[PDB]
Amino acid sequence: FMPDARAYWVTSDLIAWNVGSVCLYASRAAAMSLQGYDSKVELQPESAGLPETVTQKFPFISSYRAFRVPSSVDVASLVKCQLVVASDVTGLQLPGVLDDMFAYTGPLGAVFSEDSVSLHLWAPTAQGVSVCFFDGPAGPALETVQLKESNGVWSVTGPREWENRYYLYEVDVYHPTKAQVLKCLAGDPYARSLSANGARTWLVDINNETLKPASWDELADEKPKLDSFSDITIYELHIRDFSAHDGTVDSDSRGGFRAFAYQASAGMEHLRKLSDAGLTHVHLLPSFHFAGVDDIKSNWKFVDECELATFPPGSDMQQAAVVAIQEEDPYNWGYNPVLWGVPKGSYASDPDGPSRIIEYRQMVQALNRIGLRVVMDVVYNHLDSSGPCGISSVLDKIVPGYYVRRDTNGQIENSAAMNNTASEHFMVDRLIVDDLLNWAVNYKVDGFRFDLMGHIMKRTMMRAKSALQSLTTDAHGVDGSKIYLYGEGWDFAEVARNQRGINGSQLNMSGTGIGSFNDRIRDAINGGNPFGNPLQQGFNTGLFLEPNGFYQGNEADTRRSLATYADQIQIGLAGNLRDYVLISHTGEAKKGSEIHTFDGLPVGYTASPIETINYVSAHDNETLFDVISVKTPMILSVDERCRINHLASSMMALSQGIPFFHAGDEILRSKSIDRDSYNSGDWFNKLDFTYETNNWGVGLPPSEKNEDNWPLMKPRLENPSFKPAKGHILAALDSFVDILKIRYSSPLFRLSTANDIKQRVRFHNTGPSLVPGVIVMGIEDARGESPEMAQLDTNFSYVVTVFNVCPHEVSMDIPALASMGFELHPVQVNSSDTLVRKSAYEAATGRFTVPGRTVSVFVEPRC
Ligand SMILES: OC[C@H]1O[C@@H]2O[C@H]3[C@H](O)[C@@H](O)[C@@H](O[C@H]4[C@H](O)[C@@H](O)[C@@H](O[C@H]5[C@H](O)[C@@H](O)[C@@H](O[C@H]6[C@H](O)[C@@H](O)[C@@H](O[C@H]7[C@H](O)[C@@H](O)[C@@H](O[C@H]8[C@H](O)[C@@H](O)[C@@H](O[C@H]1[C@H](O)[C@H]2O)O[C@@H]8CO)O[C@@H]7CO)O[C@@H]6CO)O[C@@H]5CO)O[C@@H]4CO)O[C@@H]3CO
Ligand SMILES: [Ca+2]
Ligand SMILES: [Ca+2]
Repeated sequence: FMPDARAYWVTSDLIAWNVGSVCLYASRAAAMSLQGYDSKVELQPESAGLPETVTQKFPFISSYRAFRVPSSVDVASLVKCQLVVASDVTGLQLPGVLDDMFAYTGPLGAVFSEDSVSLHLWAPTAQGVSVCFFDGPAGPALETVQLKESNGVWSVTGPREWENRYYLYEVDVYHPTKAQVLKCLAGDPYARSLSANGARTWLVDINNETLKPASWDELADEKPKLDSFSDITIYELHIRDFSAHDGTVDSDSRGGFRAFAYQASAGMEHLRKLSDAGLTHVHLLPSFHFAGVDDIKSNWKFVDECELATFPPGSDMQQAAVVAIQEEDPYNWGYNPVLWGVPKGSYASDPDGPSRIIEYRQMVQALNRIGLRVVMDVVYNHLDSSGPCGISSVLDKIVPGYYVRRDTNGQIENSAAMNNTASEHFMVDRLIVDDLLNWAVNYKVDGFRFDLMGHIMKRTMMRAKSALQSLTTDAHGVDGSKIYLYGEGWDFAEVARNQRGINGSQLNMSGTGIGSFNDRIRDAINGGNPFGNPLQQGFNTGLFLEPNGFYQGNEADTRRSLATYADQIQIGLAGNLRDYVLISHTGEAKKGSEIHTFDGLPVGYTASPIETINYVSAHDNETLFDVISVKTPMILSVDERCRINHLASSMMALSQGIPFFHAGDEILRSKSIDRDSYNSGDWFNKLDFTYETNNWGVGLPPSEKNEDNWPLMKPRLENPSFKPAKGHILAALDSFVDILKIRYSSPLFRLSTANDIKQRVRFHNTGPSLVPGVIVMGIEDARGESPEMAQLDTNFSYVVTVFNVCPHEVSMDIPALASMGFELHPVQVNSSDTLVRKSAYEAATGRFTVPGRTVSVFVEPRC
């Protein structure tokens, strides 16, 4: 942990300290104790105070007294020393002055020219920097070359023959955690390729023809069309999960980038089916250089799946076997960033050499070719490691205390998980934007999901947006206008309430065109919340309608809560707009922002449907099938729960805004009720594209994150009636595909603006006498002569969707929709589901009849 540092050096000439004569002490050898200083200077207290530039950047110290540093002081020399200020003694946090004096916008990393190669490293506090060249990926150091410094930037220019060498920086710098000037070996923060485990940086030209698959430069011409961000659907997928169990893929490609180049596999046939039905984007879990998995496959440990398959469904033996090797197996979600700009070595066929670059590109190209754009899960909010030691620490090894956020005592913030980054610092902001550009241009990535976006400054998000949009096919080989951004706008810990500045929270990102996950519709549909009691029911898990026995109040309470969830869901169905007006369950008209969650938050908060990512499931927390298996009454058949799964995914698939699906939603995927399977190996994360199993009942999930819920898991996992058969899995997939086809059969499901939604979208089952467990959504198009709106749909003039979660058939009379030519959607008329085909419309009364646990879409044809 970093020492006590309650003072801030914010500008070349200002130090901030919240004390009630102050002196500055410096030691280039780090030889101070409490003595041992080489230099000292008195700081004259500032009358005016801290400049606006400082307080805007570091709001949390706006009350700190200001102390002026004499202009005769050699600040550039001092920031390379061990420093303390005395009143009481404490260290100083330097990011402010480092930015003020050494903000750098020139090239970083390697730059290639015809006859030379240059290296640039930002290390403003270092006393010395050299580059070490190695004999390949595993050989010894062959040569050391000193770099020269200019305003905090170290560089050297060498011959073009430096190309394809391996290197590391040797950085001599004071490390507060060790209270010593240490000589550290570090990779290039601007690395474009690495040896196994990033032990060395590969000095490769990312633009070289030999690193490009055939037709790579023309990929823009092959990319799937995207008319509007409102046409986006997203499928969230882990790279290893995808092919780890796919026997149709060669053993040598399974689990990595190459598996996507196998178009004839069950996995890729699965994705093509979804893609052909309308799915537009595949969101891949972290695929950059992260820690937690050895790049060297021959170091991997595996369990015997044939053996674990013989253990009882609710036994603790499976998780014991996995946990025993989980630190050295091939598996991890990958949320442990080391270097952002390089593909993960473990996902390549060979961690050394060009394969990781070539195969990543082959992956994007393959996905593009089957109609899918690629989204990267980016994790700019924190680092796997900090400190001077370890192969997993890079940034904080080179410029200690700068890239990571720290508290007012100088301790590193860990709220994100560990080693939070400080995007509010100039060079952190730059690195993030440079990285995004790297993936967009060098890998033609189509979009980005931002992990913990609330931990990132909004100005970083907005500049990245403008930088990405500026990319053109003629200048950069990619159309930046089609690149889509979204993230987790969660507001918590040290960044909450704009404490470190305007951050990327849900509320702050309203009106930015950048999406954020809608946790309101998620919890309203499933019930409860990721941290509450697992048995808390929701709109689609039996609240009021089908009590699961867990006491949740009298029926009056549960019915009221159900109606409340219904309101929240409907606001979400209309793009979760802050200004959309809904007739609430009380009969009162309310804007989306005036309808509140149980904890006082505005339900609707966006300025556009494209700012809303509607979801009911994701990689974190329980899968859709598992959450439903836990919250619904145990008496239900798996056949009924299968229909419940489909209702949930259909609520997303037919909502205004951007639907988000967790890989497996469509096939009843289970993790044996694992709520946090980040380290649960292939066993608990199994994706089965033979459709013979869904991975339910493969033992209690790892105790680390699940033990407290084991008692409720065991009875369900052991019950044969909870497990679906192939027939169920295939049925869910067929119905999922049909609902996707319906979304893309009419533009009406995908309105692009708030004005269009306010004008065309109406909910028909509202008020105090609303029918519980039913949502009716109508969407109008231009009809008759002199229409008050444009005509968007050539085939239909009106669409009505009925979500019926009641266990029984319902008849909804909508007089406003009488005397119209509604028919069940042609997709459902020809459905393999015999239930939905019993849906009906009655023109005389405008009565819609919809079977239990069914979503029926009715259309009014134009012809
Ligand atoms: O940062 C990673 C985190 O991101 C997401 O979480 C966000 C979530 O999606 C948002 O919706 C929102 O959460 C708000 C929530 O919906 C509100 O209801 C309320 O929550 C309060 C609870 O209702 C209340 O019960 C109490 O909860 C306590 C629990 O009862 C108690 O069990 C314990 O919880 C522990 C969890 O059981 C355990 O799983 C573990 O949680 C980790 C998760 O496993 C992991 O996935 C990740 O969390 C994600 C989350 O999945 C995303 O959806 O990290 C978690 C780290 O802990 O540990 C828990 C330890 O607490 O404790 C909790 C309370 O401490 O309190 C809460 C808070 O009032 O308000 C929420 C507002 O925060 O935002 C979150 C992120 O803020
Ligand atoms: Ca497609
Ligand atoms: Ca692991």
